[PDB]
Amino acid sequence: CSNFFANHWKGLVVFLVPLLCLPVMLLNEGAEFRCMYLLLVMAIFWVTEALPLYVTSMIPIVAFPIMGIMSSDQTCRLYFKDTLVMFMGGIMVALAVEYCNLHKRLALRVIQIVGCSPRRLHFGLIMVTMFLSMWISNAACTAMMCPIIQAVLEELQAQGVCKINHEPDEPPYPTKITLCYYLGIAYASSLGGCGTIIGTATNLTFKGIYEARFKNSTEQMDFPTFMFYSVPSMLVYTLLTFVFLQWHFMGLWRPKSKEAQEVQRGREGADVAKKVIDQRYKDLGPMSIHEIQVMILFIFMVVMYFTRKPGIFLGWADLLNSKDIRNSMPTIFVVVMCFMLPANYAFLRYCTRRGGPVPTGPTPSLITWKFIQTKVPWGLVFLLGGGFALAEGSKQSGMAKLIGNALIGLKVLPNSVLLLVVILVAVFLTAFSSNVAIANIIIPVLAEMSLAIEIHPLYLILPAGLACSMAFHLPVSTPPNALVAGYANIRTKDMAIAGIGPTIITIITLFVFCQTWGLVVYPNLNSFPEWAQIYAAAA
Amino acid sequence: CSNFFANHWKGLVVFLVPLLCLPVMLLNEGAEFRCMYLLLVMAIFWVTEALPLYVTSMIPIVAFPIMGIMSSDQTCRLYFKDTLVMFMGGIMVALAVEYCNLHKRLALRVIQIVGCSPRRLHFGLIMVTMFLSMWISNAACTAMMCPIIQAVLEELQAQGVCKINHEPDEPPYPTKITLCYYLGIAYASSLGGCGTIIGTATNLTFKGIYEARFKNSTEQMDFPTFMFYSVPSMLVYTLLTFVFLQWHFMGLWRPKSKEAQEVQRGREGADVAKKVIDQRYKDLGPMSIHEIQVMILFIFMVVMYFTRKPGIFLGWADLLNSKDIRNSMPTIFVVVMCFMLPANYAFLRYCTRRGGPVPTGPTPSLITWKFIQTKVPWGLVFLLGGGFALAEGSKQSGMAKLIGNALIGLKVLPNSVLLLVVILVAVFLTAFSSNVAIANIIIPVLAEMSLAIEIHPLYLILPAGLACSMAFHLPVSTPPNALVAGYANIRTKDMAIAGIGPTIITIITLFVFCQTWGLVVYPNLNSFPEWAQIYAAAA
Ligand SMILES: CCCCCCCCCCCCCCCCCCCC(=O)O[C@H](COC(=O)CCCCCCCCCCCCCC)COP(=O)(O)OCCN
Ligand SMILES: CCCCCCCCCCCCCCCCCCCC(=O)O[C@H](COC(=O)CCCCCCCCCCCCCC)COP(=O)(O)OCCN
Ligand SMILES: O=S(=O)(O)c1cc(N=C=S)ccc1/C=C/c1ccc(N=C=S)cc1S(=O)(=O)O
Ligand SMILES: O=S(=O)(O)c1cc(N=C=S)ccc1/C=C/c1ccc(N=C=S)cc1S(=O)(=O)O
Repeated sequence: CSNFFANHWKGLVVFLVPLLCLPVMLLNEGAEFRCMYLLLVMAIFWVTEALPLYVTSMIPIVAFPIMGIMSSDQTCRLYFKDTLVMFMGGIMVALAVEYCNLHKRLALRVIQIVGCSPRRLHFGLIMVTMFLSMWISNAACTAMMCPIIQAVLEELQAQGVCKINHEPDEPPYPTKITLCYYLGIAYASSLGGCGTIIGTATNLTFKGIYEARFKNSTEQMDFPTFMFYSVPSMLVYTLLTFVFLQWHFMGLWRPKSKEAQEVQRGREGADVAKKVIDQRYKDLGPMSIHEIQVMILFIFMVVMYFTRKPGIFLGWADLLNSKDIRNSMPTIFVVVMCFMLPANYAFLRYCTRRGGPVPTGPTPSLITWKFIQTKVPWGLVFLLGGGFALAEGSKQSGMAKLIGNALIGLKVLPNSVLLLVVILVAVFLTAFSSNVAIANIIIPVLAEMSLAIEIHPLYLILPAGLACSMAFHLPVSTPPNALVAGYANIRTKDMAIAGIGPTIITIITLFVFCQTWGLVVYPNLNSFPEWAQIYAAAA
Repeated sequence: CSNFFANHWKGLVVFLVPLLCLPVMLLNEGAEFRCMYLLLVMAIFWVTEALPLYVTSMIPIVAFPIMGIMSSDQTCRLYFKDTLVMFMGGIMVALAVEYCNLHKRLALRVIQIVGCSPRRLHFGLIMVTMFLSMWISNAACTAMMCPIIQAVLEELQAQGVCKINHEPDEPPYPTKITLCYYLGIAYASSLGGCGTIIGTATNLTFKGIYEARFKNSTEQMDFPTFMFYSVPSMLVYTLLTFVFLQWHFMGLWRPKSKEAQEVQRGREGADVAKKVIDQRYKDLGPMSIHEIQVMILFIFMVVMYFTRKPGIFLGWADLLNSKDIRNSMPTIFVVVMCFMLPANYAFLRYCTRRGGPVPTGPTPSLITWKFIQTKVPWGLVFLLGGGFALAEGSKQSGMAKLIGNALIGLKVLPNSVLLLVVILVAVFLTAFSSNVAIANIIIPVLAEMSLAIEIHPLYLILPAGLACSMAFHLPVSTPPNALVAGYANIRTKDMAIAGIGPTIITIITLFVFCQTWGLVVYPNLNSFPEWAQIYAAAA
């Protein structure tokens, strides 16, 4: 009976896939193919959610020492790197913000400014998120923006506009509005990261690779030039992504279905919403010292993030250069300071003697550990560590060299087809792995290939370098996806279906604006310059 | 203003202590003094519990990179080492045991065997824990035995004998009987570790140091001789520790409230308790496939623990020698296998068609991630990683060499006084640091100093090597204490007060049995052998 398959397919996958993928290991002798087998099995498990994602991420610890790739002590330390500490600290600080009810104040202020229309609110949030992510790391922006979205959704539910969760082990399912807002936040962060060389680590990585490999080159990837080259495309496909998201979930062009909610909100928003929102804001009262301290700490953390080695002026990392200090220091500093500081300052009435009442007990701090344990999604440690460890193991085993030597066979294709195929390959590879690792794998091969067939290296390097960052399908592809999926339970199926669109939008936009607008910034992109001839003759 | 001190002393300590400890860095020059300042501040925070322990353990991440001792990336990677993964996996497997109600079955079986008297049950549990900890790592035994103690306490409460917790945001306070049981488990593991070379890593460490430093030695610390030397003392002070614990938490020799509570137990539970217990056991059905599978996995895990490179026979770690498997493999393997396997095995009715309704749904696994997230104390990650990070920082900064040089000046004292002072110093230094670390910092100095004066090296090395493992005062001293404090909410003051007994008992017992019984096992211990003279002359 097919009912058997309908009920117990997950166990069938778990039991059958390794045996079916065994020939990959058995037919080939090198150590590379064992790592390839492991990667294939994990990918198949990730796509179908046969096992919980966190459990699947634990496999490398068992697998690598047996395969002979890395020692057990070396594997376990690849998890819990510096960047992972930064992510977890960001989550903790966001929880601290949520604890003092600051997010409700910000959400009410925003709704009061914009006008209480779900469409306009969505547009404003997307634009603000993109602009912020243009300057800071993506995960920080996503973790910052999650509670604000939560508060806005709660307000809309309170007005009776929409329901956050589907009506009834398994956590509650999210409604289409929730998916729209959260996926919008994540995609906006990922898209806005590409605007500036400070936006994400991938830009710095491939810029450094290009500068090191090619010197004595006329073209420069200077800070203003890169922004001049990248911003217009960013704007165009950000707007197109917003429109697609509105069409998919809110029925923008179709008044047959789902239009009822937005029109119903629009009709009553003119008077009732305006009369109610301001009163609710008044009911909060003046901002208290608790929130002032939390806000000051958050602003300090962001400023410290921005001013560490910005590249356009001296940074505080240049001072204190005895040992390499990275971004985890300010975050943990803030987390500790949250516990150290008090929340009232009402006890000074003893020394001042001006005040009558006394606390009659210890003054609570800014946050409590019981709150942090209950809310933090501790499973993310294994997922992100699995990504890092898998990348490092792929480096050491020798599979990255295998892929690089595999790609060299694309010299036959004409130029435009070659560019399109390169973009597609970059997207497909980055779907399953860290962006930085994919860039390291791909760029040098492209440089050598370009020198082989007499093409200006930038013409191929820049589109691929940008394309490495376009990942929208799976929670493992990029940290913002994982954070959003953890915060509000989002299943993989819905997110892949939703992401099927921005992939096409970004590919087409990147192709067209490259081939057309890149000439304006770099006039000699089509021609093959002299210094390239010198390098080719040398090689 | 006395009430002000009574209420707000914690924050007063937090504010004042760093300023008062600043002269340590200010007056002295080297980096080791900065490391010493950090260690002193963290110790004072640990003792008074001004901050949560988990928060205090985070300070090294901020402190070390600023002081220039270590880079930021290395410090974070020192956390979450291999051994920490082993501990966390052990906790997860214990939770898996708790999920399927196996612990109740084991507890009822034990109560049937022993006889349902709190005193006799406590004695039996202590002896069993000691015997197991002879052969396995201590943390494994503690994580093994926590749920069993929980189940036994629940049964006794259901009989109306005692109450686990005091009558009510903070977690509940445990009563005296709970403290007695849990502290007994932890102390029993620590004490029983010293019996055998395999028992703990400290024994292996100092045995290896002695063998490497002094070849050509007549006396041998092989497997049987060490056991012959160590077992009798271990039995004596285990028994004395049990007697002290009974005296302190129950009225063993005092007419008190606790004395009445225990003494009344025998009257009502002469035979009614036996009848009720047998009825309750018969109420439970026969073992299901769930419990059988969990038990098989647990036994497999323990066997893999034992058979990895023992001295007496060949181990599986010697095979697969390409990389160090290093014992994390079995634990994570078991954890993953728990999620992979099913629970009912009733779906085979499709193929066999023997009879019975089809499940009409997915079959649940052995455990669920929601259960794991709720129960595991996740702060233990930071609390245990702090020890490794702090130890490595101490090695690199240069503190350890400073302490070793400071220890030389003791050579002026006579022999027995020297032995006593050595034992005291070893205990004091192991209460704020990892046991293995203190051994590496103290043993070579003792070897050289014993060569300098005319003393047999074993006479000093062996008692100190045993003494390094006696830590009973703080949750940070040794992993069993941390696990017990996490599982049942135990404040530091109670543990610190209770730890006075075992410290004195062990110190006196080692002193006396060394000086008396050691000569029987190793004759000519007092005299200076020939090879010692050769080694001393060649210096
Ligand atoms: C020494 C190493 C190997 C140890 C192996 C131990 C286990 C041995 C076999 C135990 C019995 C398995 C019986 C399988 C019968 C065929 C499949 C029947 C249908 C089926 O898959 O039903 C699911 C059970 O599957 C399952 O139970 C699938 C998992 C089976 C065990 C895991 C095997 C992994 C092998 C990995 C290594 C391969 C070789 C590498 C060199 C329940 O389906 P459901 O949807 O109702 O429930 C999903 C879970 N909740
Ligand atoms: C960050 C944004 C700040 C914005 C401005 C906010 C206002 C000023 C904030 C700083 C104020 C510092 C001085 C506060 C008054 C201290 C009065 C005596 C101590 C006292 O009241 O003790 C507790 C408060 O402690 C405390 O309040 C001490 C908290 C820790 C202070 C810093 C400690 C480290 C200083 C040295 C660092 C560098 C060392 C050298 C490298 C009482 O409260 P409680 O004990 O009942 O409850 C504590 C929570 N549970
Ligand atoms: O990829 S590596 O772990 O080798 C790495 C080496 C670096 N060497 C230097 S300097 C600097 C960064 C770095 C990794 C960073 C990321 C790796 C994967 C990410 N997403 C996924 S999956 C996101 C980041 S991010 O924090 O940079 O955005
Ligand atoms: O302490 S060290 O990080 O130097 C260390 C070096 C090793 N080099 C090698 S091979 C092997 C193990 C090892 C650490 C072991 C422990 C360190 C601290 C502990 N408690 C505290 S605080 C308990 C243990 S345990 O593993 O004995 O349980």
